[PDB]
Amino acid sequence: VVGGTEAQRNSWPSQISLQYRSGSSWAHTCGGTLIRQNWVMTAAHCVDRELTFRVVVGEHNLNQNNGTEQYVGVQKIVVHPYWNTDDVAAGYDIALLRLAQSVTLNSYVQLGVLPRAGTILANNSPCYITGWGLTRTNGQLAQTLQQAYLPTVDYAICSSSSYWGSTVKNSMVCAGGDGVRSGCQGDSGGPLHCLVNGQYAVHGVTSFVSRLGCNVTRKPTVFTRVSAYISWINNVIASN
Ligand SMILES: [Ca+2]
Repeated sequence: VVGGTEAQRNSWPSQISLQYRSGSSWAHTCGGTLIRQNWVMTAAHCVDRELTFRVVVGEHNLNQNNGTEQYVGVQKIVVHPYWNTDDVAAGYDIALLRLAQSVTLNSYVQLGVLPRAGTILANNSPCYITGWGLTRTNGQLAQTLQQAYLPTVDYAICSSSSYWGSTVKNSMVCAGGDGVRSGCQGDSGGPLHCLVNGQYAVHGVTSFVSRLGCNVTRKPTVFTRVSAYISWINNVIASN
């Protein structure tokens, strides 16, 4: 997250850290959202490689021990059937991970609330992006969870030539674009929390930013619109 601030230890309890085994150590690679005691929602392109993944909940400082973390393995990975590694602009960047064991809920670990299917936010709706991603284009990961105010930019505006144009589909959500704040590599798969009727709900899964940079004016961070996949998500958690 570029241009953000450190978040409160208990501000975003549904945020998780997806890490892969690097030799004999673990390295953070993406964010995600706990939607069930044993199910995590994240980005498909985050789990395209055949690596060994683990999920960390109750996490705040990636480098230190907060005394609130729970480490659990990933038993099964369910990528959306239409995902295409070579075409992130085609959409469908979403995946579900069944954890090896159910986690215990508390002040630091809670489930994220998903919006009703088909829900579309009005232009300039108040949302926040959170993550341990890069704090600068070509910089380094953050040590502590960061957050940044990132209002939405409706489809009509985001798909106009002055912004992302045709690269953006109606199955996506755009937020930010002020050239100062934005998501960055490492925030992918993480949530976009938006205030709706006095409650924060996860409306997006961080998907991509500009090849030319993370914080680029008129090039808002692009997210997978969660409300477009509610039926899919429910069918997976019920079957698998
Ligand atoms: Ca820690």
